[PDB]
Amino acid sequence: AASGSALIFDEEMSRYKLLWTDPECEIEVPERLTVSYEALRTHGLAQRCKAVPVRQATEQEILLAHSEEYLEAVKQTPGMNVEELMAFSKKYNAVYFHQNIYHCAKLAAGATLQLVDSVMKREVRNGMALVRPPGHASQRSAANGFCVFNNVAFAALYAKKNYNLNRILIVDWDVHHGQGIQYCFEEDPSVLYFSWHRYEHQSFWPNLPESDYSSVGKGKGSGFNINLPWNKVGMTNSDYLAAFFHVLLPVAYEFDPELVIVSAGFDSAIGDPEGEMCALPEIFAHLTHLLMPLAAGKMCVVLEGGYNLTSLGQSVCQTVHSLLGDPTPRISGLGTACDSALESIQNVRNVQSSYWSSFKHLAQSEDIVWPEPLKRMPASVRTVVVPPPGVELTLPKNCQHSDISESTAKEVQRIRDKHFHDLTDQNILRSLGNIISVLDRMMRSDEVCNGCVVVSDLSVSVQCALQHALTEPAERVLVVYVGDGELPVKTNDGKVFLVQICTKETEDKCVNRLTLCLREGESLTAGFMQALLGLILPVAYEFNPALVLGIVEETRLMRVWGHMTCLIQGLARGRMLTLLQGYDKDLLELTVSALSGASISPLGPRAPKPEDVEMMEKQRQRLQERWGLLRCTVSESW
Ligand SMILES: CC(O)(O)NCCCCNCCCN
Ligand SMILES: [K+]
Ligand SMILES: [K+]
Ligand SMILES: [Zn+2]
Repeated sequence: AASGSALIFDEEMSRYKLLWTDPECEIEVPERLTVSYEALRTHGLAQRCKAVPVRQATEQEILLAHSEEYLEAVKQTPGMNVEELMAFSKKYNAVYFHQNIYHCAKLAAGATLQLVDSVMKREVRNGMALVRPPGHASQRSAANGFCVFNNVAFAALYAKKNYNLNRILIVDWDVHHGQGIQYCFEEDPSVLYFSWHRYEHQSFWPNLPESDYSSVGKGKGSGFNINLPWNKVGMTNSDYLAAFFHVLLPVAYEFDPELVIVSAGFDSAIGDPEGEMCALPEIFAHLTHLLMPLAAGKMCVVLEGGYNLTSLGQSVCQTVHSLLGDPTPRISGLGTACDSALESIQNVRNVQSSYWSSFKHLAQSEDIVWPEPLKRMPASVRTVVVPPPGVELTLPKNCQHSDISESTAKEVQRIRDKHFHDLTDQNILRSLGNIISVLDRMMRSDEVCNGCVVVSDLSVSVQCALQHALTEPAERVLVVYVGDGELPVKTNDGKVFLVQICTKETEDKCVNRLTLCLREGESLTAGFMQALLGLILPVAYEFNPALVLGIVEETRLMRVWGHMTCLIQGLARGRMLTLLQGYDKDLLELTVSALSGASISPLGPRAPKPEDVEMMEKQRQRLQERWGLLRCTVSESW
């Protein structure tokens, strides 16, 4: 029942800085916080968040992750002059100290714990902490890489201790490895750590052998540490999404965390002098959105690095936009990950295959400039619902019921007289008026985002929805069909891609459709999730539709439909129209809940049928030449 997003920030954390010459550290500046908060303010995002004050982490809280000797050493730095601060700093790798940095480090850590408490007490759904100094390179007894104390390691240890959590996912999308987090939880199966990072075969900072893909954790932590090293610079949106679809998300949804903490370094964005990657700030809107169906949306985003002030501001805004539920921007030009990334991805999937059900089939044979991001205003009415006539339902506050116009009514009659001569059922005709009215508000107004219409006649309804969308004009339409039979849907001209979930086995011929025949049984949920993350989402993202048309025929859906409806809203700026054939109160409630941006209830835990995995890998083989985002291995060369 939680709502809102926390934003935790205090300008005191900009009141320490580098006091001597050091080209290595001169990029970590106070303005990183100032620019990020002001960017949120400029775009109206800070004003929509719940401002939670910072506090100091206590001594006892710092000792959750750090040694008494290191804390006592850092505690003396407020009393040091500049000569003494420089000599203290030289004891460590890539870090400077300042009279006020100990104070600020305790605020950065306390801010993080405030964020954890706000989310874990259900006072907000999610939130972000904008802090300095960053934390993820901090070690038990050493400052490292601009980090004094390990803010995110605190947050996980604090959440285990005070909320008795058994499963916490940490996602570190900073462009540097967070070695301090890895070390902290190396033997701990209760904390799953994922990091991608510029590595370049160990020649990039921090130059550690243990930052490679072979470090899977130790002891009973084996399999709960996932390193994805980037061995070339210039990684793009496609490389980052390939990493999510084929490594992080399959593991995350199987792990089923009770809390997600993001080590959010935006030095992984285009323009950054440390990362030298090419991902656009818009990608962070999707990295955030793809994780929101985990842990019922309980996500704590904690600022780490990010050194190009421009992409820093833009990427922070894209993240908070998604935390607030604003429509995600369309990502164009996606395709195959590059060969270096595909090598990295296939190596981590292979070493992790001992530990995760999604990868188990692999174990045996049988001046930089870029365009400014567009505005992301939320829709006035997010979701319009059309239940059968005379069905009054209690709707969430951002949902509304359907009122057919005069122009719309004339359109239905023109359509009737041209394509459905022998049709007079005055409520089929009502549904067609409803479909056209909802689509018009979705496509020709920032007024409505998405919608759900309950229908009876599937063929007429589908044909009217699709044909009307194609002349809006919606350049491309993704159709997602749960049911058997043939739809009045042509996939011959490249403007429609059809995903069909059915029960009868079918040979696919064209590469503009994906047909998934999943065995009924206790394994159906895991197979569907496997298909959704590894097949459906890669193709949908590469296809980049302008509208998503969901269709469920009246003829096992309840557990996965909410996750699909949430994740598929990463496409088409969230513009999804769902046609439900027949009235099912629970399915309609679940659909409306997911469409409106409500928290998605967790899946919990049963590994997929090997016959389903074989079916899905045959689909990947059949489709990945056309849709390269499906690839999770390096291609065979002639
Ligand atoms: C938070 C973080 O992970 O981004 N810290 C990165 C520390 C970079 C160390 N500088 C290496 C030398 C480059 N000239
Ligand atoms: K990282
Ligand atoms: K671990
Ligand atoms: Zn970094």
